Amino acid sequence: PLQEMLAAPSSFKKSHVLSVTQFTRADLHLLFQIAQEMRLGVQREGVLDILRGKVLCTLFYEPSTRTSASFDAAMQRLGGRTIPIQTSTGETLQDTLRTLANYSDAIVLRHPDEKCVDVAKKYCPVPVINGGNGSKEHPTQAFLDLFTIREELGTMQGLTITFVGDLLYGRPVHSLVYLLRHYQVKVQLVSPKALRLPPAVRQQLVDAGQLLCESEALTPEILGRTDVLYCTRVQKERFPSLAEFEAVKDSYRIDYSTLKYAKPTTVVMHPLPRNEEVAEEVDFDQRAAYFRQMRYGLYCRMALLALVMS
Amino acid sequence: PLQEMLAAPSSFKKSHVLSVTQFTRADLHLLFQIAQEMRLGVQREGVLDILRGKVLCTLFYEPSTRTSASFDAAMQRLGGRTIPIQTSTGETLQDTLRTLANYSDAIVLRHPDEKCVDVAKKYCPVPVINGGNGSKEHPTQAFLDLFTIREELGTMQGLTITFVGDLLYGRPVHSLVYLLRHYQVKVQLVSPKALRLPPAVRQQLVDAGQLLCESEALTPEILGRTDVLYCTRVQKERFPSLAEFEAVKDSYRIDYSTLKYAKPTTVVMHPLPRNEEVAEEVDFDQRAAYFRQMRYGLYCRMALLALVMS
Amino acid sequence: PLQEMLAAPSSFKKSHVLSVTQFTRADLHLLFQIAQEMRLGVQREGVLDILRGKVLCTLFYEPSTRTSASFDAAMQRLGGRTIPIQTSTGETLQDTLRTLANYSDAIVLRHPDEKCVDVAKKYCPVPVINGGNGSKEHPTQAFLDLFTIREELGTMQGLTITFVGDLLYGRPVHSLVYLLRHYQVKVQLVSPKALRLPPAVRQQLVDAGQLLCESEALTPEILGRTDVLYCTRVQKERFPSLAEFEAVKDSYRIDYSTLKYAKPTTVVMHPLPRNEEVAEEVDFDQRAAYFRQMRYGLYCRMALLALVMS
Repeated sequence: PLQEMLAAPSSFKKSHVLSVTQFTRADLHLLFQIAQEMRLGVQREGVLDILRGKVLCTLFYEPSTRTSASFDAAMQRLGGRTIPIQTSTGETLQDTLRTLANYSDAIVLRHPDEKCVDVAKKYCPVPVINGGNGSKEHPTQAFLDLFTIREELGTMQGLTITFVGDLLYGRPVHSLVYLLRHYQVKVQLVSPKALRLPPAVRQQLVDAGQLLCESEALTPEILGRTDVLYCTRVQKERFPSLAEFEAVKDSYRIDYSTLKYAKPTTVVMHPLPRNEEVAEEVDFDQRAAYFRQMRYGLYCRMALLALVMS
Repeated sequence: PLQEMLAAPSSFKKSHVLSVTQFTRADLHLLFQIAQEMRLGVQREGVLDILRGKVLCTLFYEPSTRTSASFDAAMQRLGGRTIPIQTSTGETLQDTLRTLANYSDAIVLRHPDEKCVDVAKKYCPVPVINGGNGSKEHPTQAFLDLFTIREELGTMQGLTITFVGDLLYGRPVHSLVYLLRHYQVKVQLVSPKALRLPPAVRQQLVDAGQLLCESEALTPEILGRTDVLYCTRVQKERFPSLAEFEAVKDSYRIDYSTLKYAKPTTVVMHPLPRNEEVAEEVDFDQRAAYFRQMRYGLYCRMALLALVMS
Repeated sequence: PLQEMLAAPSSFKKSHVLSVTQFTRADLHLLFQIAQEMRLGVQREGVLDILRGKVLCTLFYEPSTRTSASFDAAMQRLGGRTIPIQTSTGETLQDTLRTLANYSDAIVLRHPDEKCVDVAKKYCPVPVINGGNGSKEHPTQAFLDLFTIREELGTMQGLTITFVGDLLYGRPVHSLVYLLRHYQVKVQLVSPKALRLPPAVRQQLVDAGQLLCESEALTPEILGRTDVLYCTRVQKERFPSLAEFEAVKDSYRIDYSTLKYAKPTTVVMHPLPRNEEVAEEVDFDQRAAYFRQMRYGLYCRMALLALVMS
């Protein structure tokens, strides 16, 4: 049933996983199927059998424990072997990739240079998974985000999604807008005017018939119609004047006074790490899904690794 | 026989392991039984079968190779999988614990903040083993210490234990006094007056009918009645005047001129690392047990991991 | 057939691997046999069975991803378990070795002090593999180098080997000269006069009837008779005057204008890392063997680990 679904055909098999723009609605539907199966297999036996004999190497030039350990644990729970590497940007990336390709069957790469995906494509002779390229894309983060929504709420039809915070530099938002192109959702965008979406991402939303509201304020009416409250970090450097920055924090902080205006079923998401824009007092609330996000990311990356490495 | 003893009931199963004050004489007797079995299993097959399908994550905010690699090797020799994380104290500990709990079935945590155990108790949804909380407790170090004594000398009745060095800041001593509450031992305490035991730990000893001698000098008579010479590091910062500090080093240094006054059967212990308070010239001496300590700690942590994770 | 060849007798079994001067022509012939078998086993099943139940610990005091990950991947592909340690030169090496010997069945050690091999011999109770001792020796690098030549060109009789660059501080060259003592090869040595071989290594070559040419220039005639072009890094510190250093770079740089004077079958080798002394424009050329080197090193280290740990 799982050996079945992994028998199926996919763009993932033997492929680099560098951008969400490589994958179709069907690609992701199959992936999410396999991720449900992965969750069942693990719930019963802990470490499965899919990838005995396969070696994954993780190559992180900047540390991101959530992502690197997620891939480590996914590979090992597939029954594969992992080689975790920590380094910093003097040997070039293309030399390191070609070095490590001789040891492993695939590499997860996170690197401060967004052109790293291009280097990986030109030089690396094994599949590379893009674990973050200068903060431009992080495709499995987009995957696990979409999956989180599906899993927590059921069908995508009818949903209203509210992105809050820094939507200019918040690329996980942009990647997720792309993945939502296939769905009859409405979207609200709460941000200062200085940090609205890039005009082309906004244009992606109006083109799909999805842009509902744009607002600088996180209001009880916006909150009352939110099925999904996807928050982003808002860093002080994005503002010239500190006063502005704190005004915007206090406005956007998800705490109990903010959740009271929400729905009983509102899913609160966050790619993490967070500063104070989601209060700790909310972590135990059923609607707080940002730790369940990471267990969903476990099952999605098991599926992705199974598909890429057969 | 081992599947038998792991069938048995214990406070360890599914529990946080944060303090020695959580465990009874029976708890530790069972643990030591299982540790003897672990040593046999490993002596014959290297990597056992107990914890296939289980994932342990080690989370060390300060490096301690002896402890982190001991737990890595214990888990893997149980047939489980390990995810070793190195980080430093900006994401909070409770967020990191909840992140990693989605990947592993338990976490070993070492952290500079002694309140970390409380954080782990409030937030973490998988068992946490306390690998050292701001140097206040290190329970498996206490376990392997008691086990070391048992293993090297047989029965605890009749023993004289001599703690030497810095007994104020030497908490492994305090934890071990607690674990020795059950035993008819006598204890000698050699330290400067500035670094005697905390009055309550001393009071724990007189209450048990165990305090034999307190001395600022490491004397041939104290040495002649020592079954166990447990040394601690003496750091220069614990003294205002350098002269005092070196006087105390030279007095307490375990070398050949000091061992000659000891028994042929005196077990010399040290939690490690050491500076010069145990001379290298003594390392090959049969009585030098501070490297055998760590192989005993291997078997004890295999037992503890087997019990906690079933 | 592999269980056969590992049944055979070898100086490797249970031995420290510290110097090329420990091993005979037969030792290396057997090793290369087993490495061919390792390549076949892995090509069909990924992770083999040879060393289930064995634990290897890697202990690198300076990072060298190519070497540490090569040994990690070799052990794991033998079916053993690995414990990778990263540290820096306050606990002594002999204390760390004795600590870790209680957890693993062998240790790969790389350390800035060339005397580390002596420390390892005096104190460590498990086999130690020398992964680099203050840049004096790196024996498995020599092994994989010789194997690379054999594999790419067939029989050693008739070959001309040309070492280029910094032959004084290039010890992999010296180790490889030693390993070539058994073979009817000719050797050319291209280097500035300031960086010729040590007189005793040169004397090793004339004693074997092998020194063909010594030159400060990399000439079309030297290139035309090169079967193996083994390049070394040339670092700016080896020259007082920058002008000299760049003159020597430009002279020695392997690029297309330099390869045109070579043979169609010239194997270009490099221990790596490289600066600019092999141009990127050459990496895709069939003759560029410095990434295949590392896959050969994978199979050689699998063989060496299998032999040392039975």
